[PDB]
Amino acid sequence: NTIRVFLPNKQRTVVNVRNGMSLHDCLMKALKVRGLQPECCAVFRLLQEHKGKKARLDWNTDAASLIGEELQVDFL
Repeated sequence: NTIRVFLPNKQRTVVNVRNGMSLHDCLMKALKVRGLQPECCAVFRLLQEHKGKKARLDWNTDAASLIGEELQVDFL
């Protein structure tokens, strides 16, 4: 039961997001671990069978419910 949040540039990371670990907690962590920032980084959900572009995502979704899929983040 874990979600796969891909770091910026092109990385695949996944951690335990139970209880209600919103994207703000999982991202603010890997975000401070690298010394980045939310004002410059944006969240994106895996392309749910669309044209060819990542889908947007709010900054408060529940990762404990999105587990199984993979979230992505880059510089907006």
